[PDB]
Amino acid sequence: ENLYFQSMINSFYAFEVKDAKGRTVSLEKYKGKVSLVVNVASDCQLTDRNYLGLKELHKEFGPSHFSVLAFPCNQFGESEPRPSKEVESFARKNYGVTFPIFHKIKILGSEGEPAFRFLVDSSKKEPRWNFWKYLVNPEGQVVKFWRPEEPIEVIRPDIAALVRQVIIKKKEDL
Repeated sequence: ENLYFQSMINSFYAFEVKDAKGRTVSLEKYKGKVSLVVNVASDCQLTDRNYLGLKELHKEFGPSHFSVLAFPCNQFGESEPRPSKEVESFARKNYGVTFPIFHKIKILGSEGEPAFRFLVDSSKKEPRWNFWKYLVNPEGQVVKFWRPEEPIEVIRPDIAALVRQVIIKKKEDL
């Protein structure tokens, strides 16, 4: 390598992504928050349990110190066939979630969304289905991942522990 060019991209929150309406949004707005980043889908065996679980986590720990950041993707069993604006309304209509549902992305292949590839390259784990989960710390570093089969009961303790530290730091540091 060259030392000069090592570690050029260090934070998930450095990226721009499209929102569900197609507008460019910077993830810098989530800087200082804990984020659970998840690839989602509407037409999947796992859809219901995941939207319900993610809603519960966001309600408990969000929105000041924590967010769920949801990225729809159609690459896993073609489980997100509808347009991005419909996916967002699906989630809001059926679950009443208030966490962000971004534009549909690609994750696998040459055209993989750079922000999500950051998660993959950091964790060394590429999703193999809908609803893989990545924990991003206040500094934008990926510190943990979960496979879709892991229940909320084994995700919540890491979120609680990280959110606790954020709350203390916001209080104590200027």
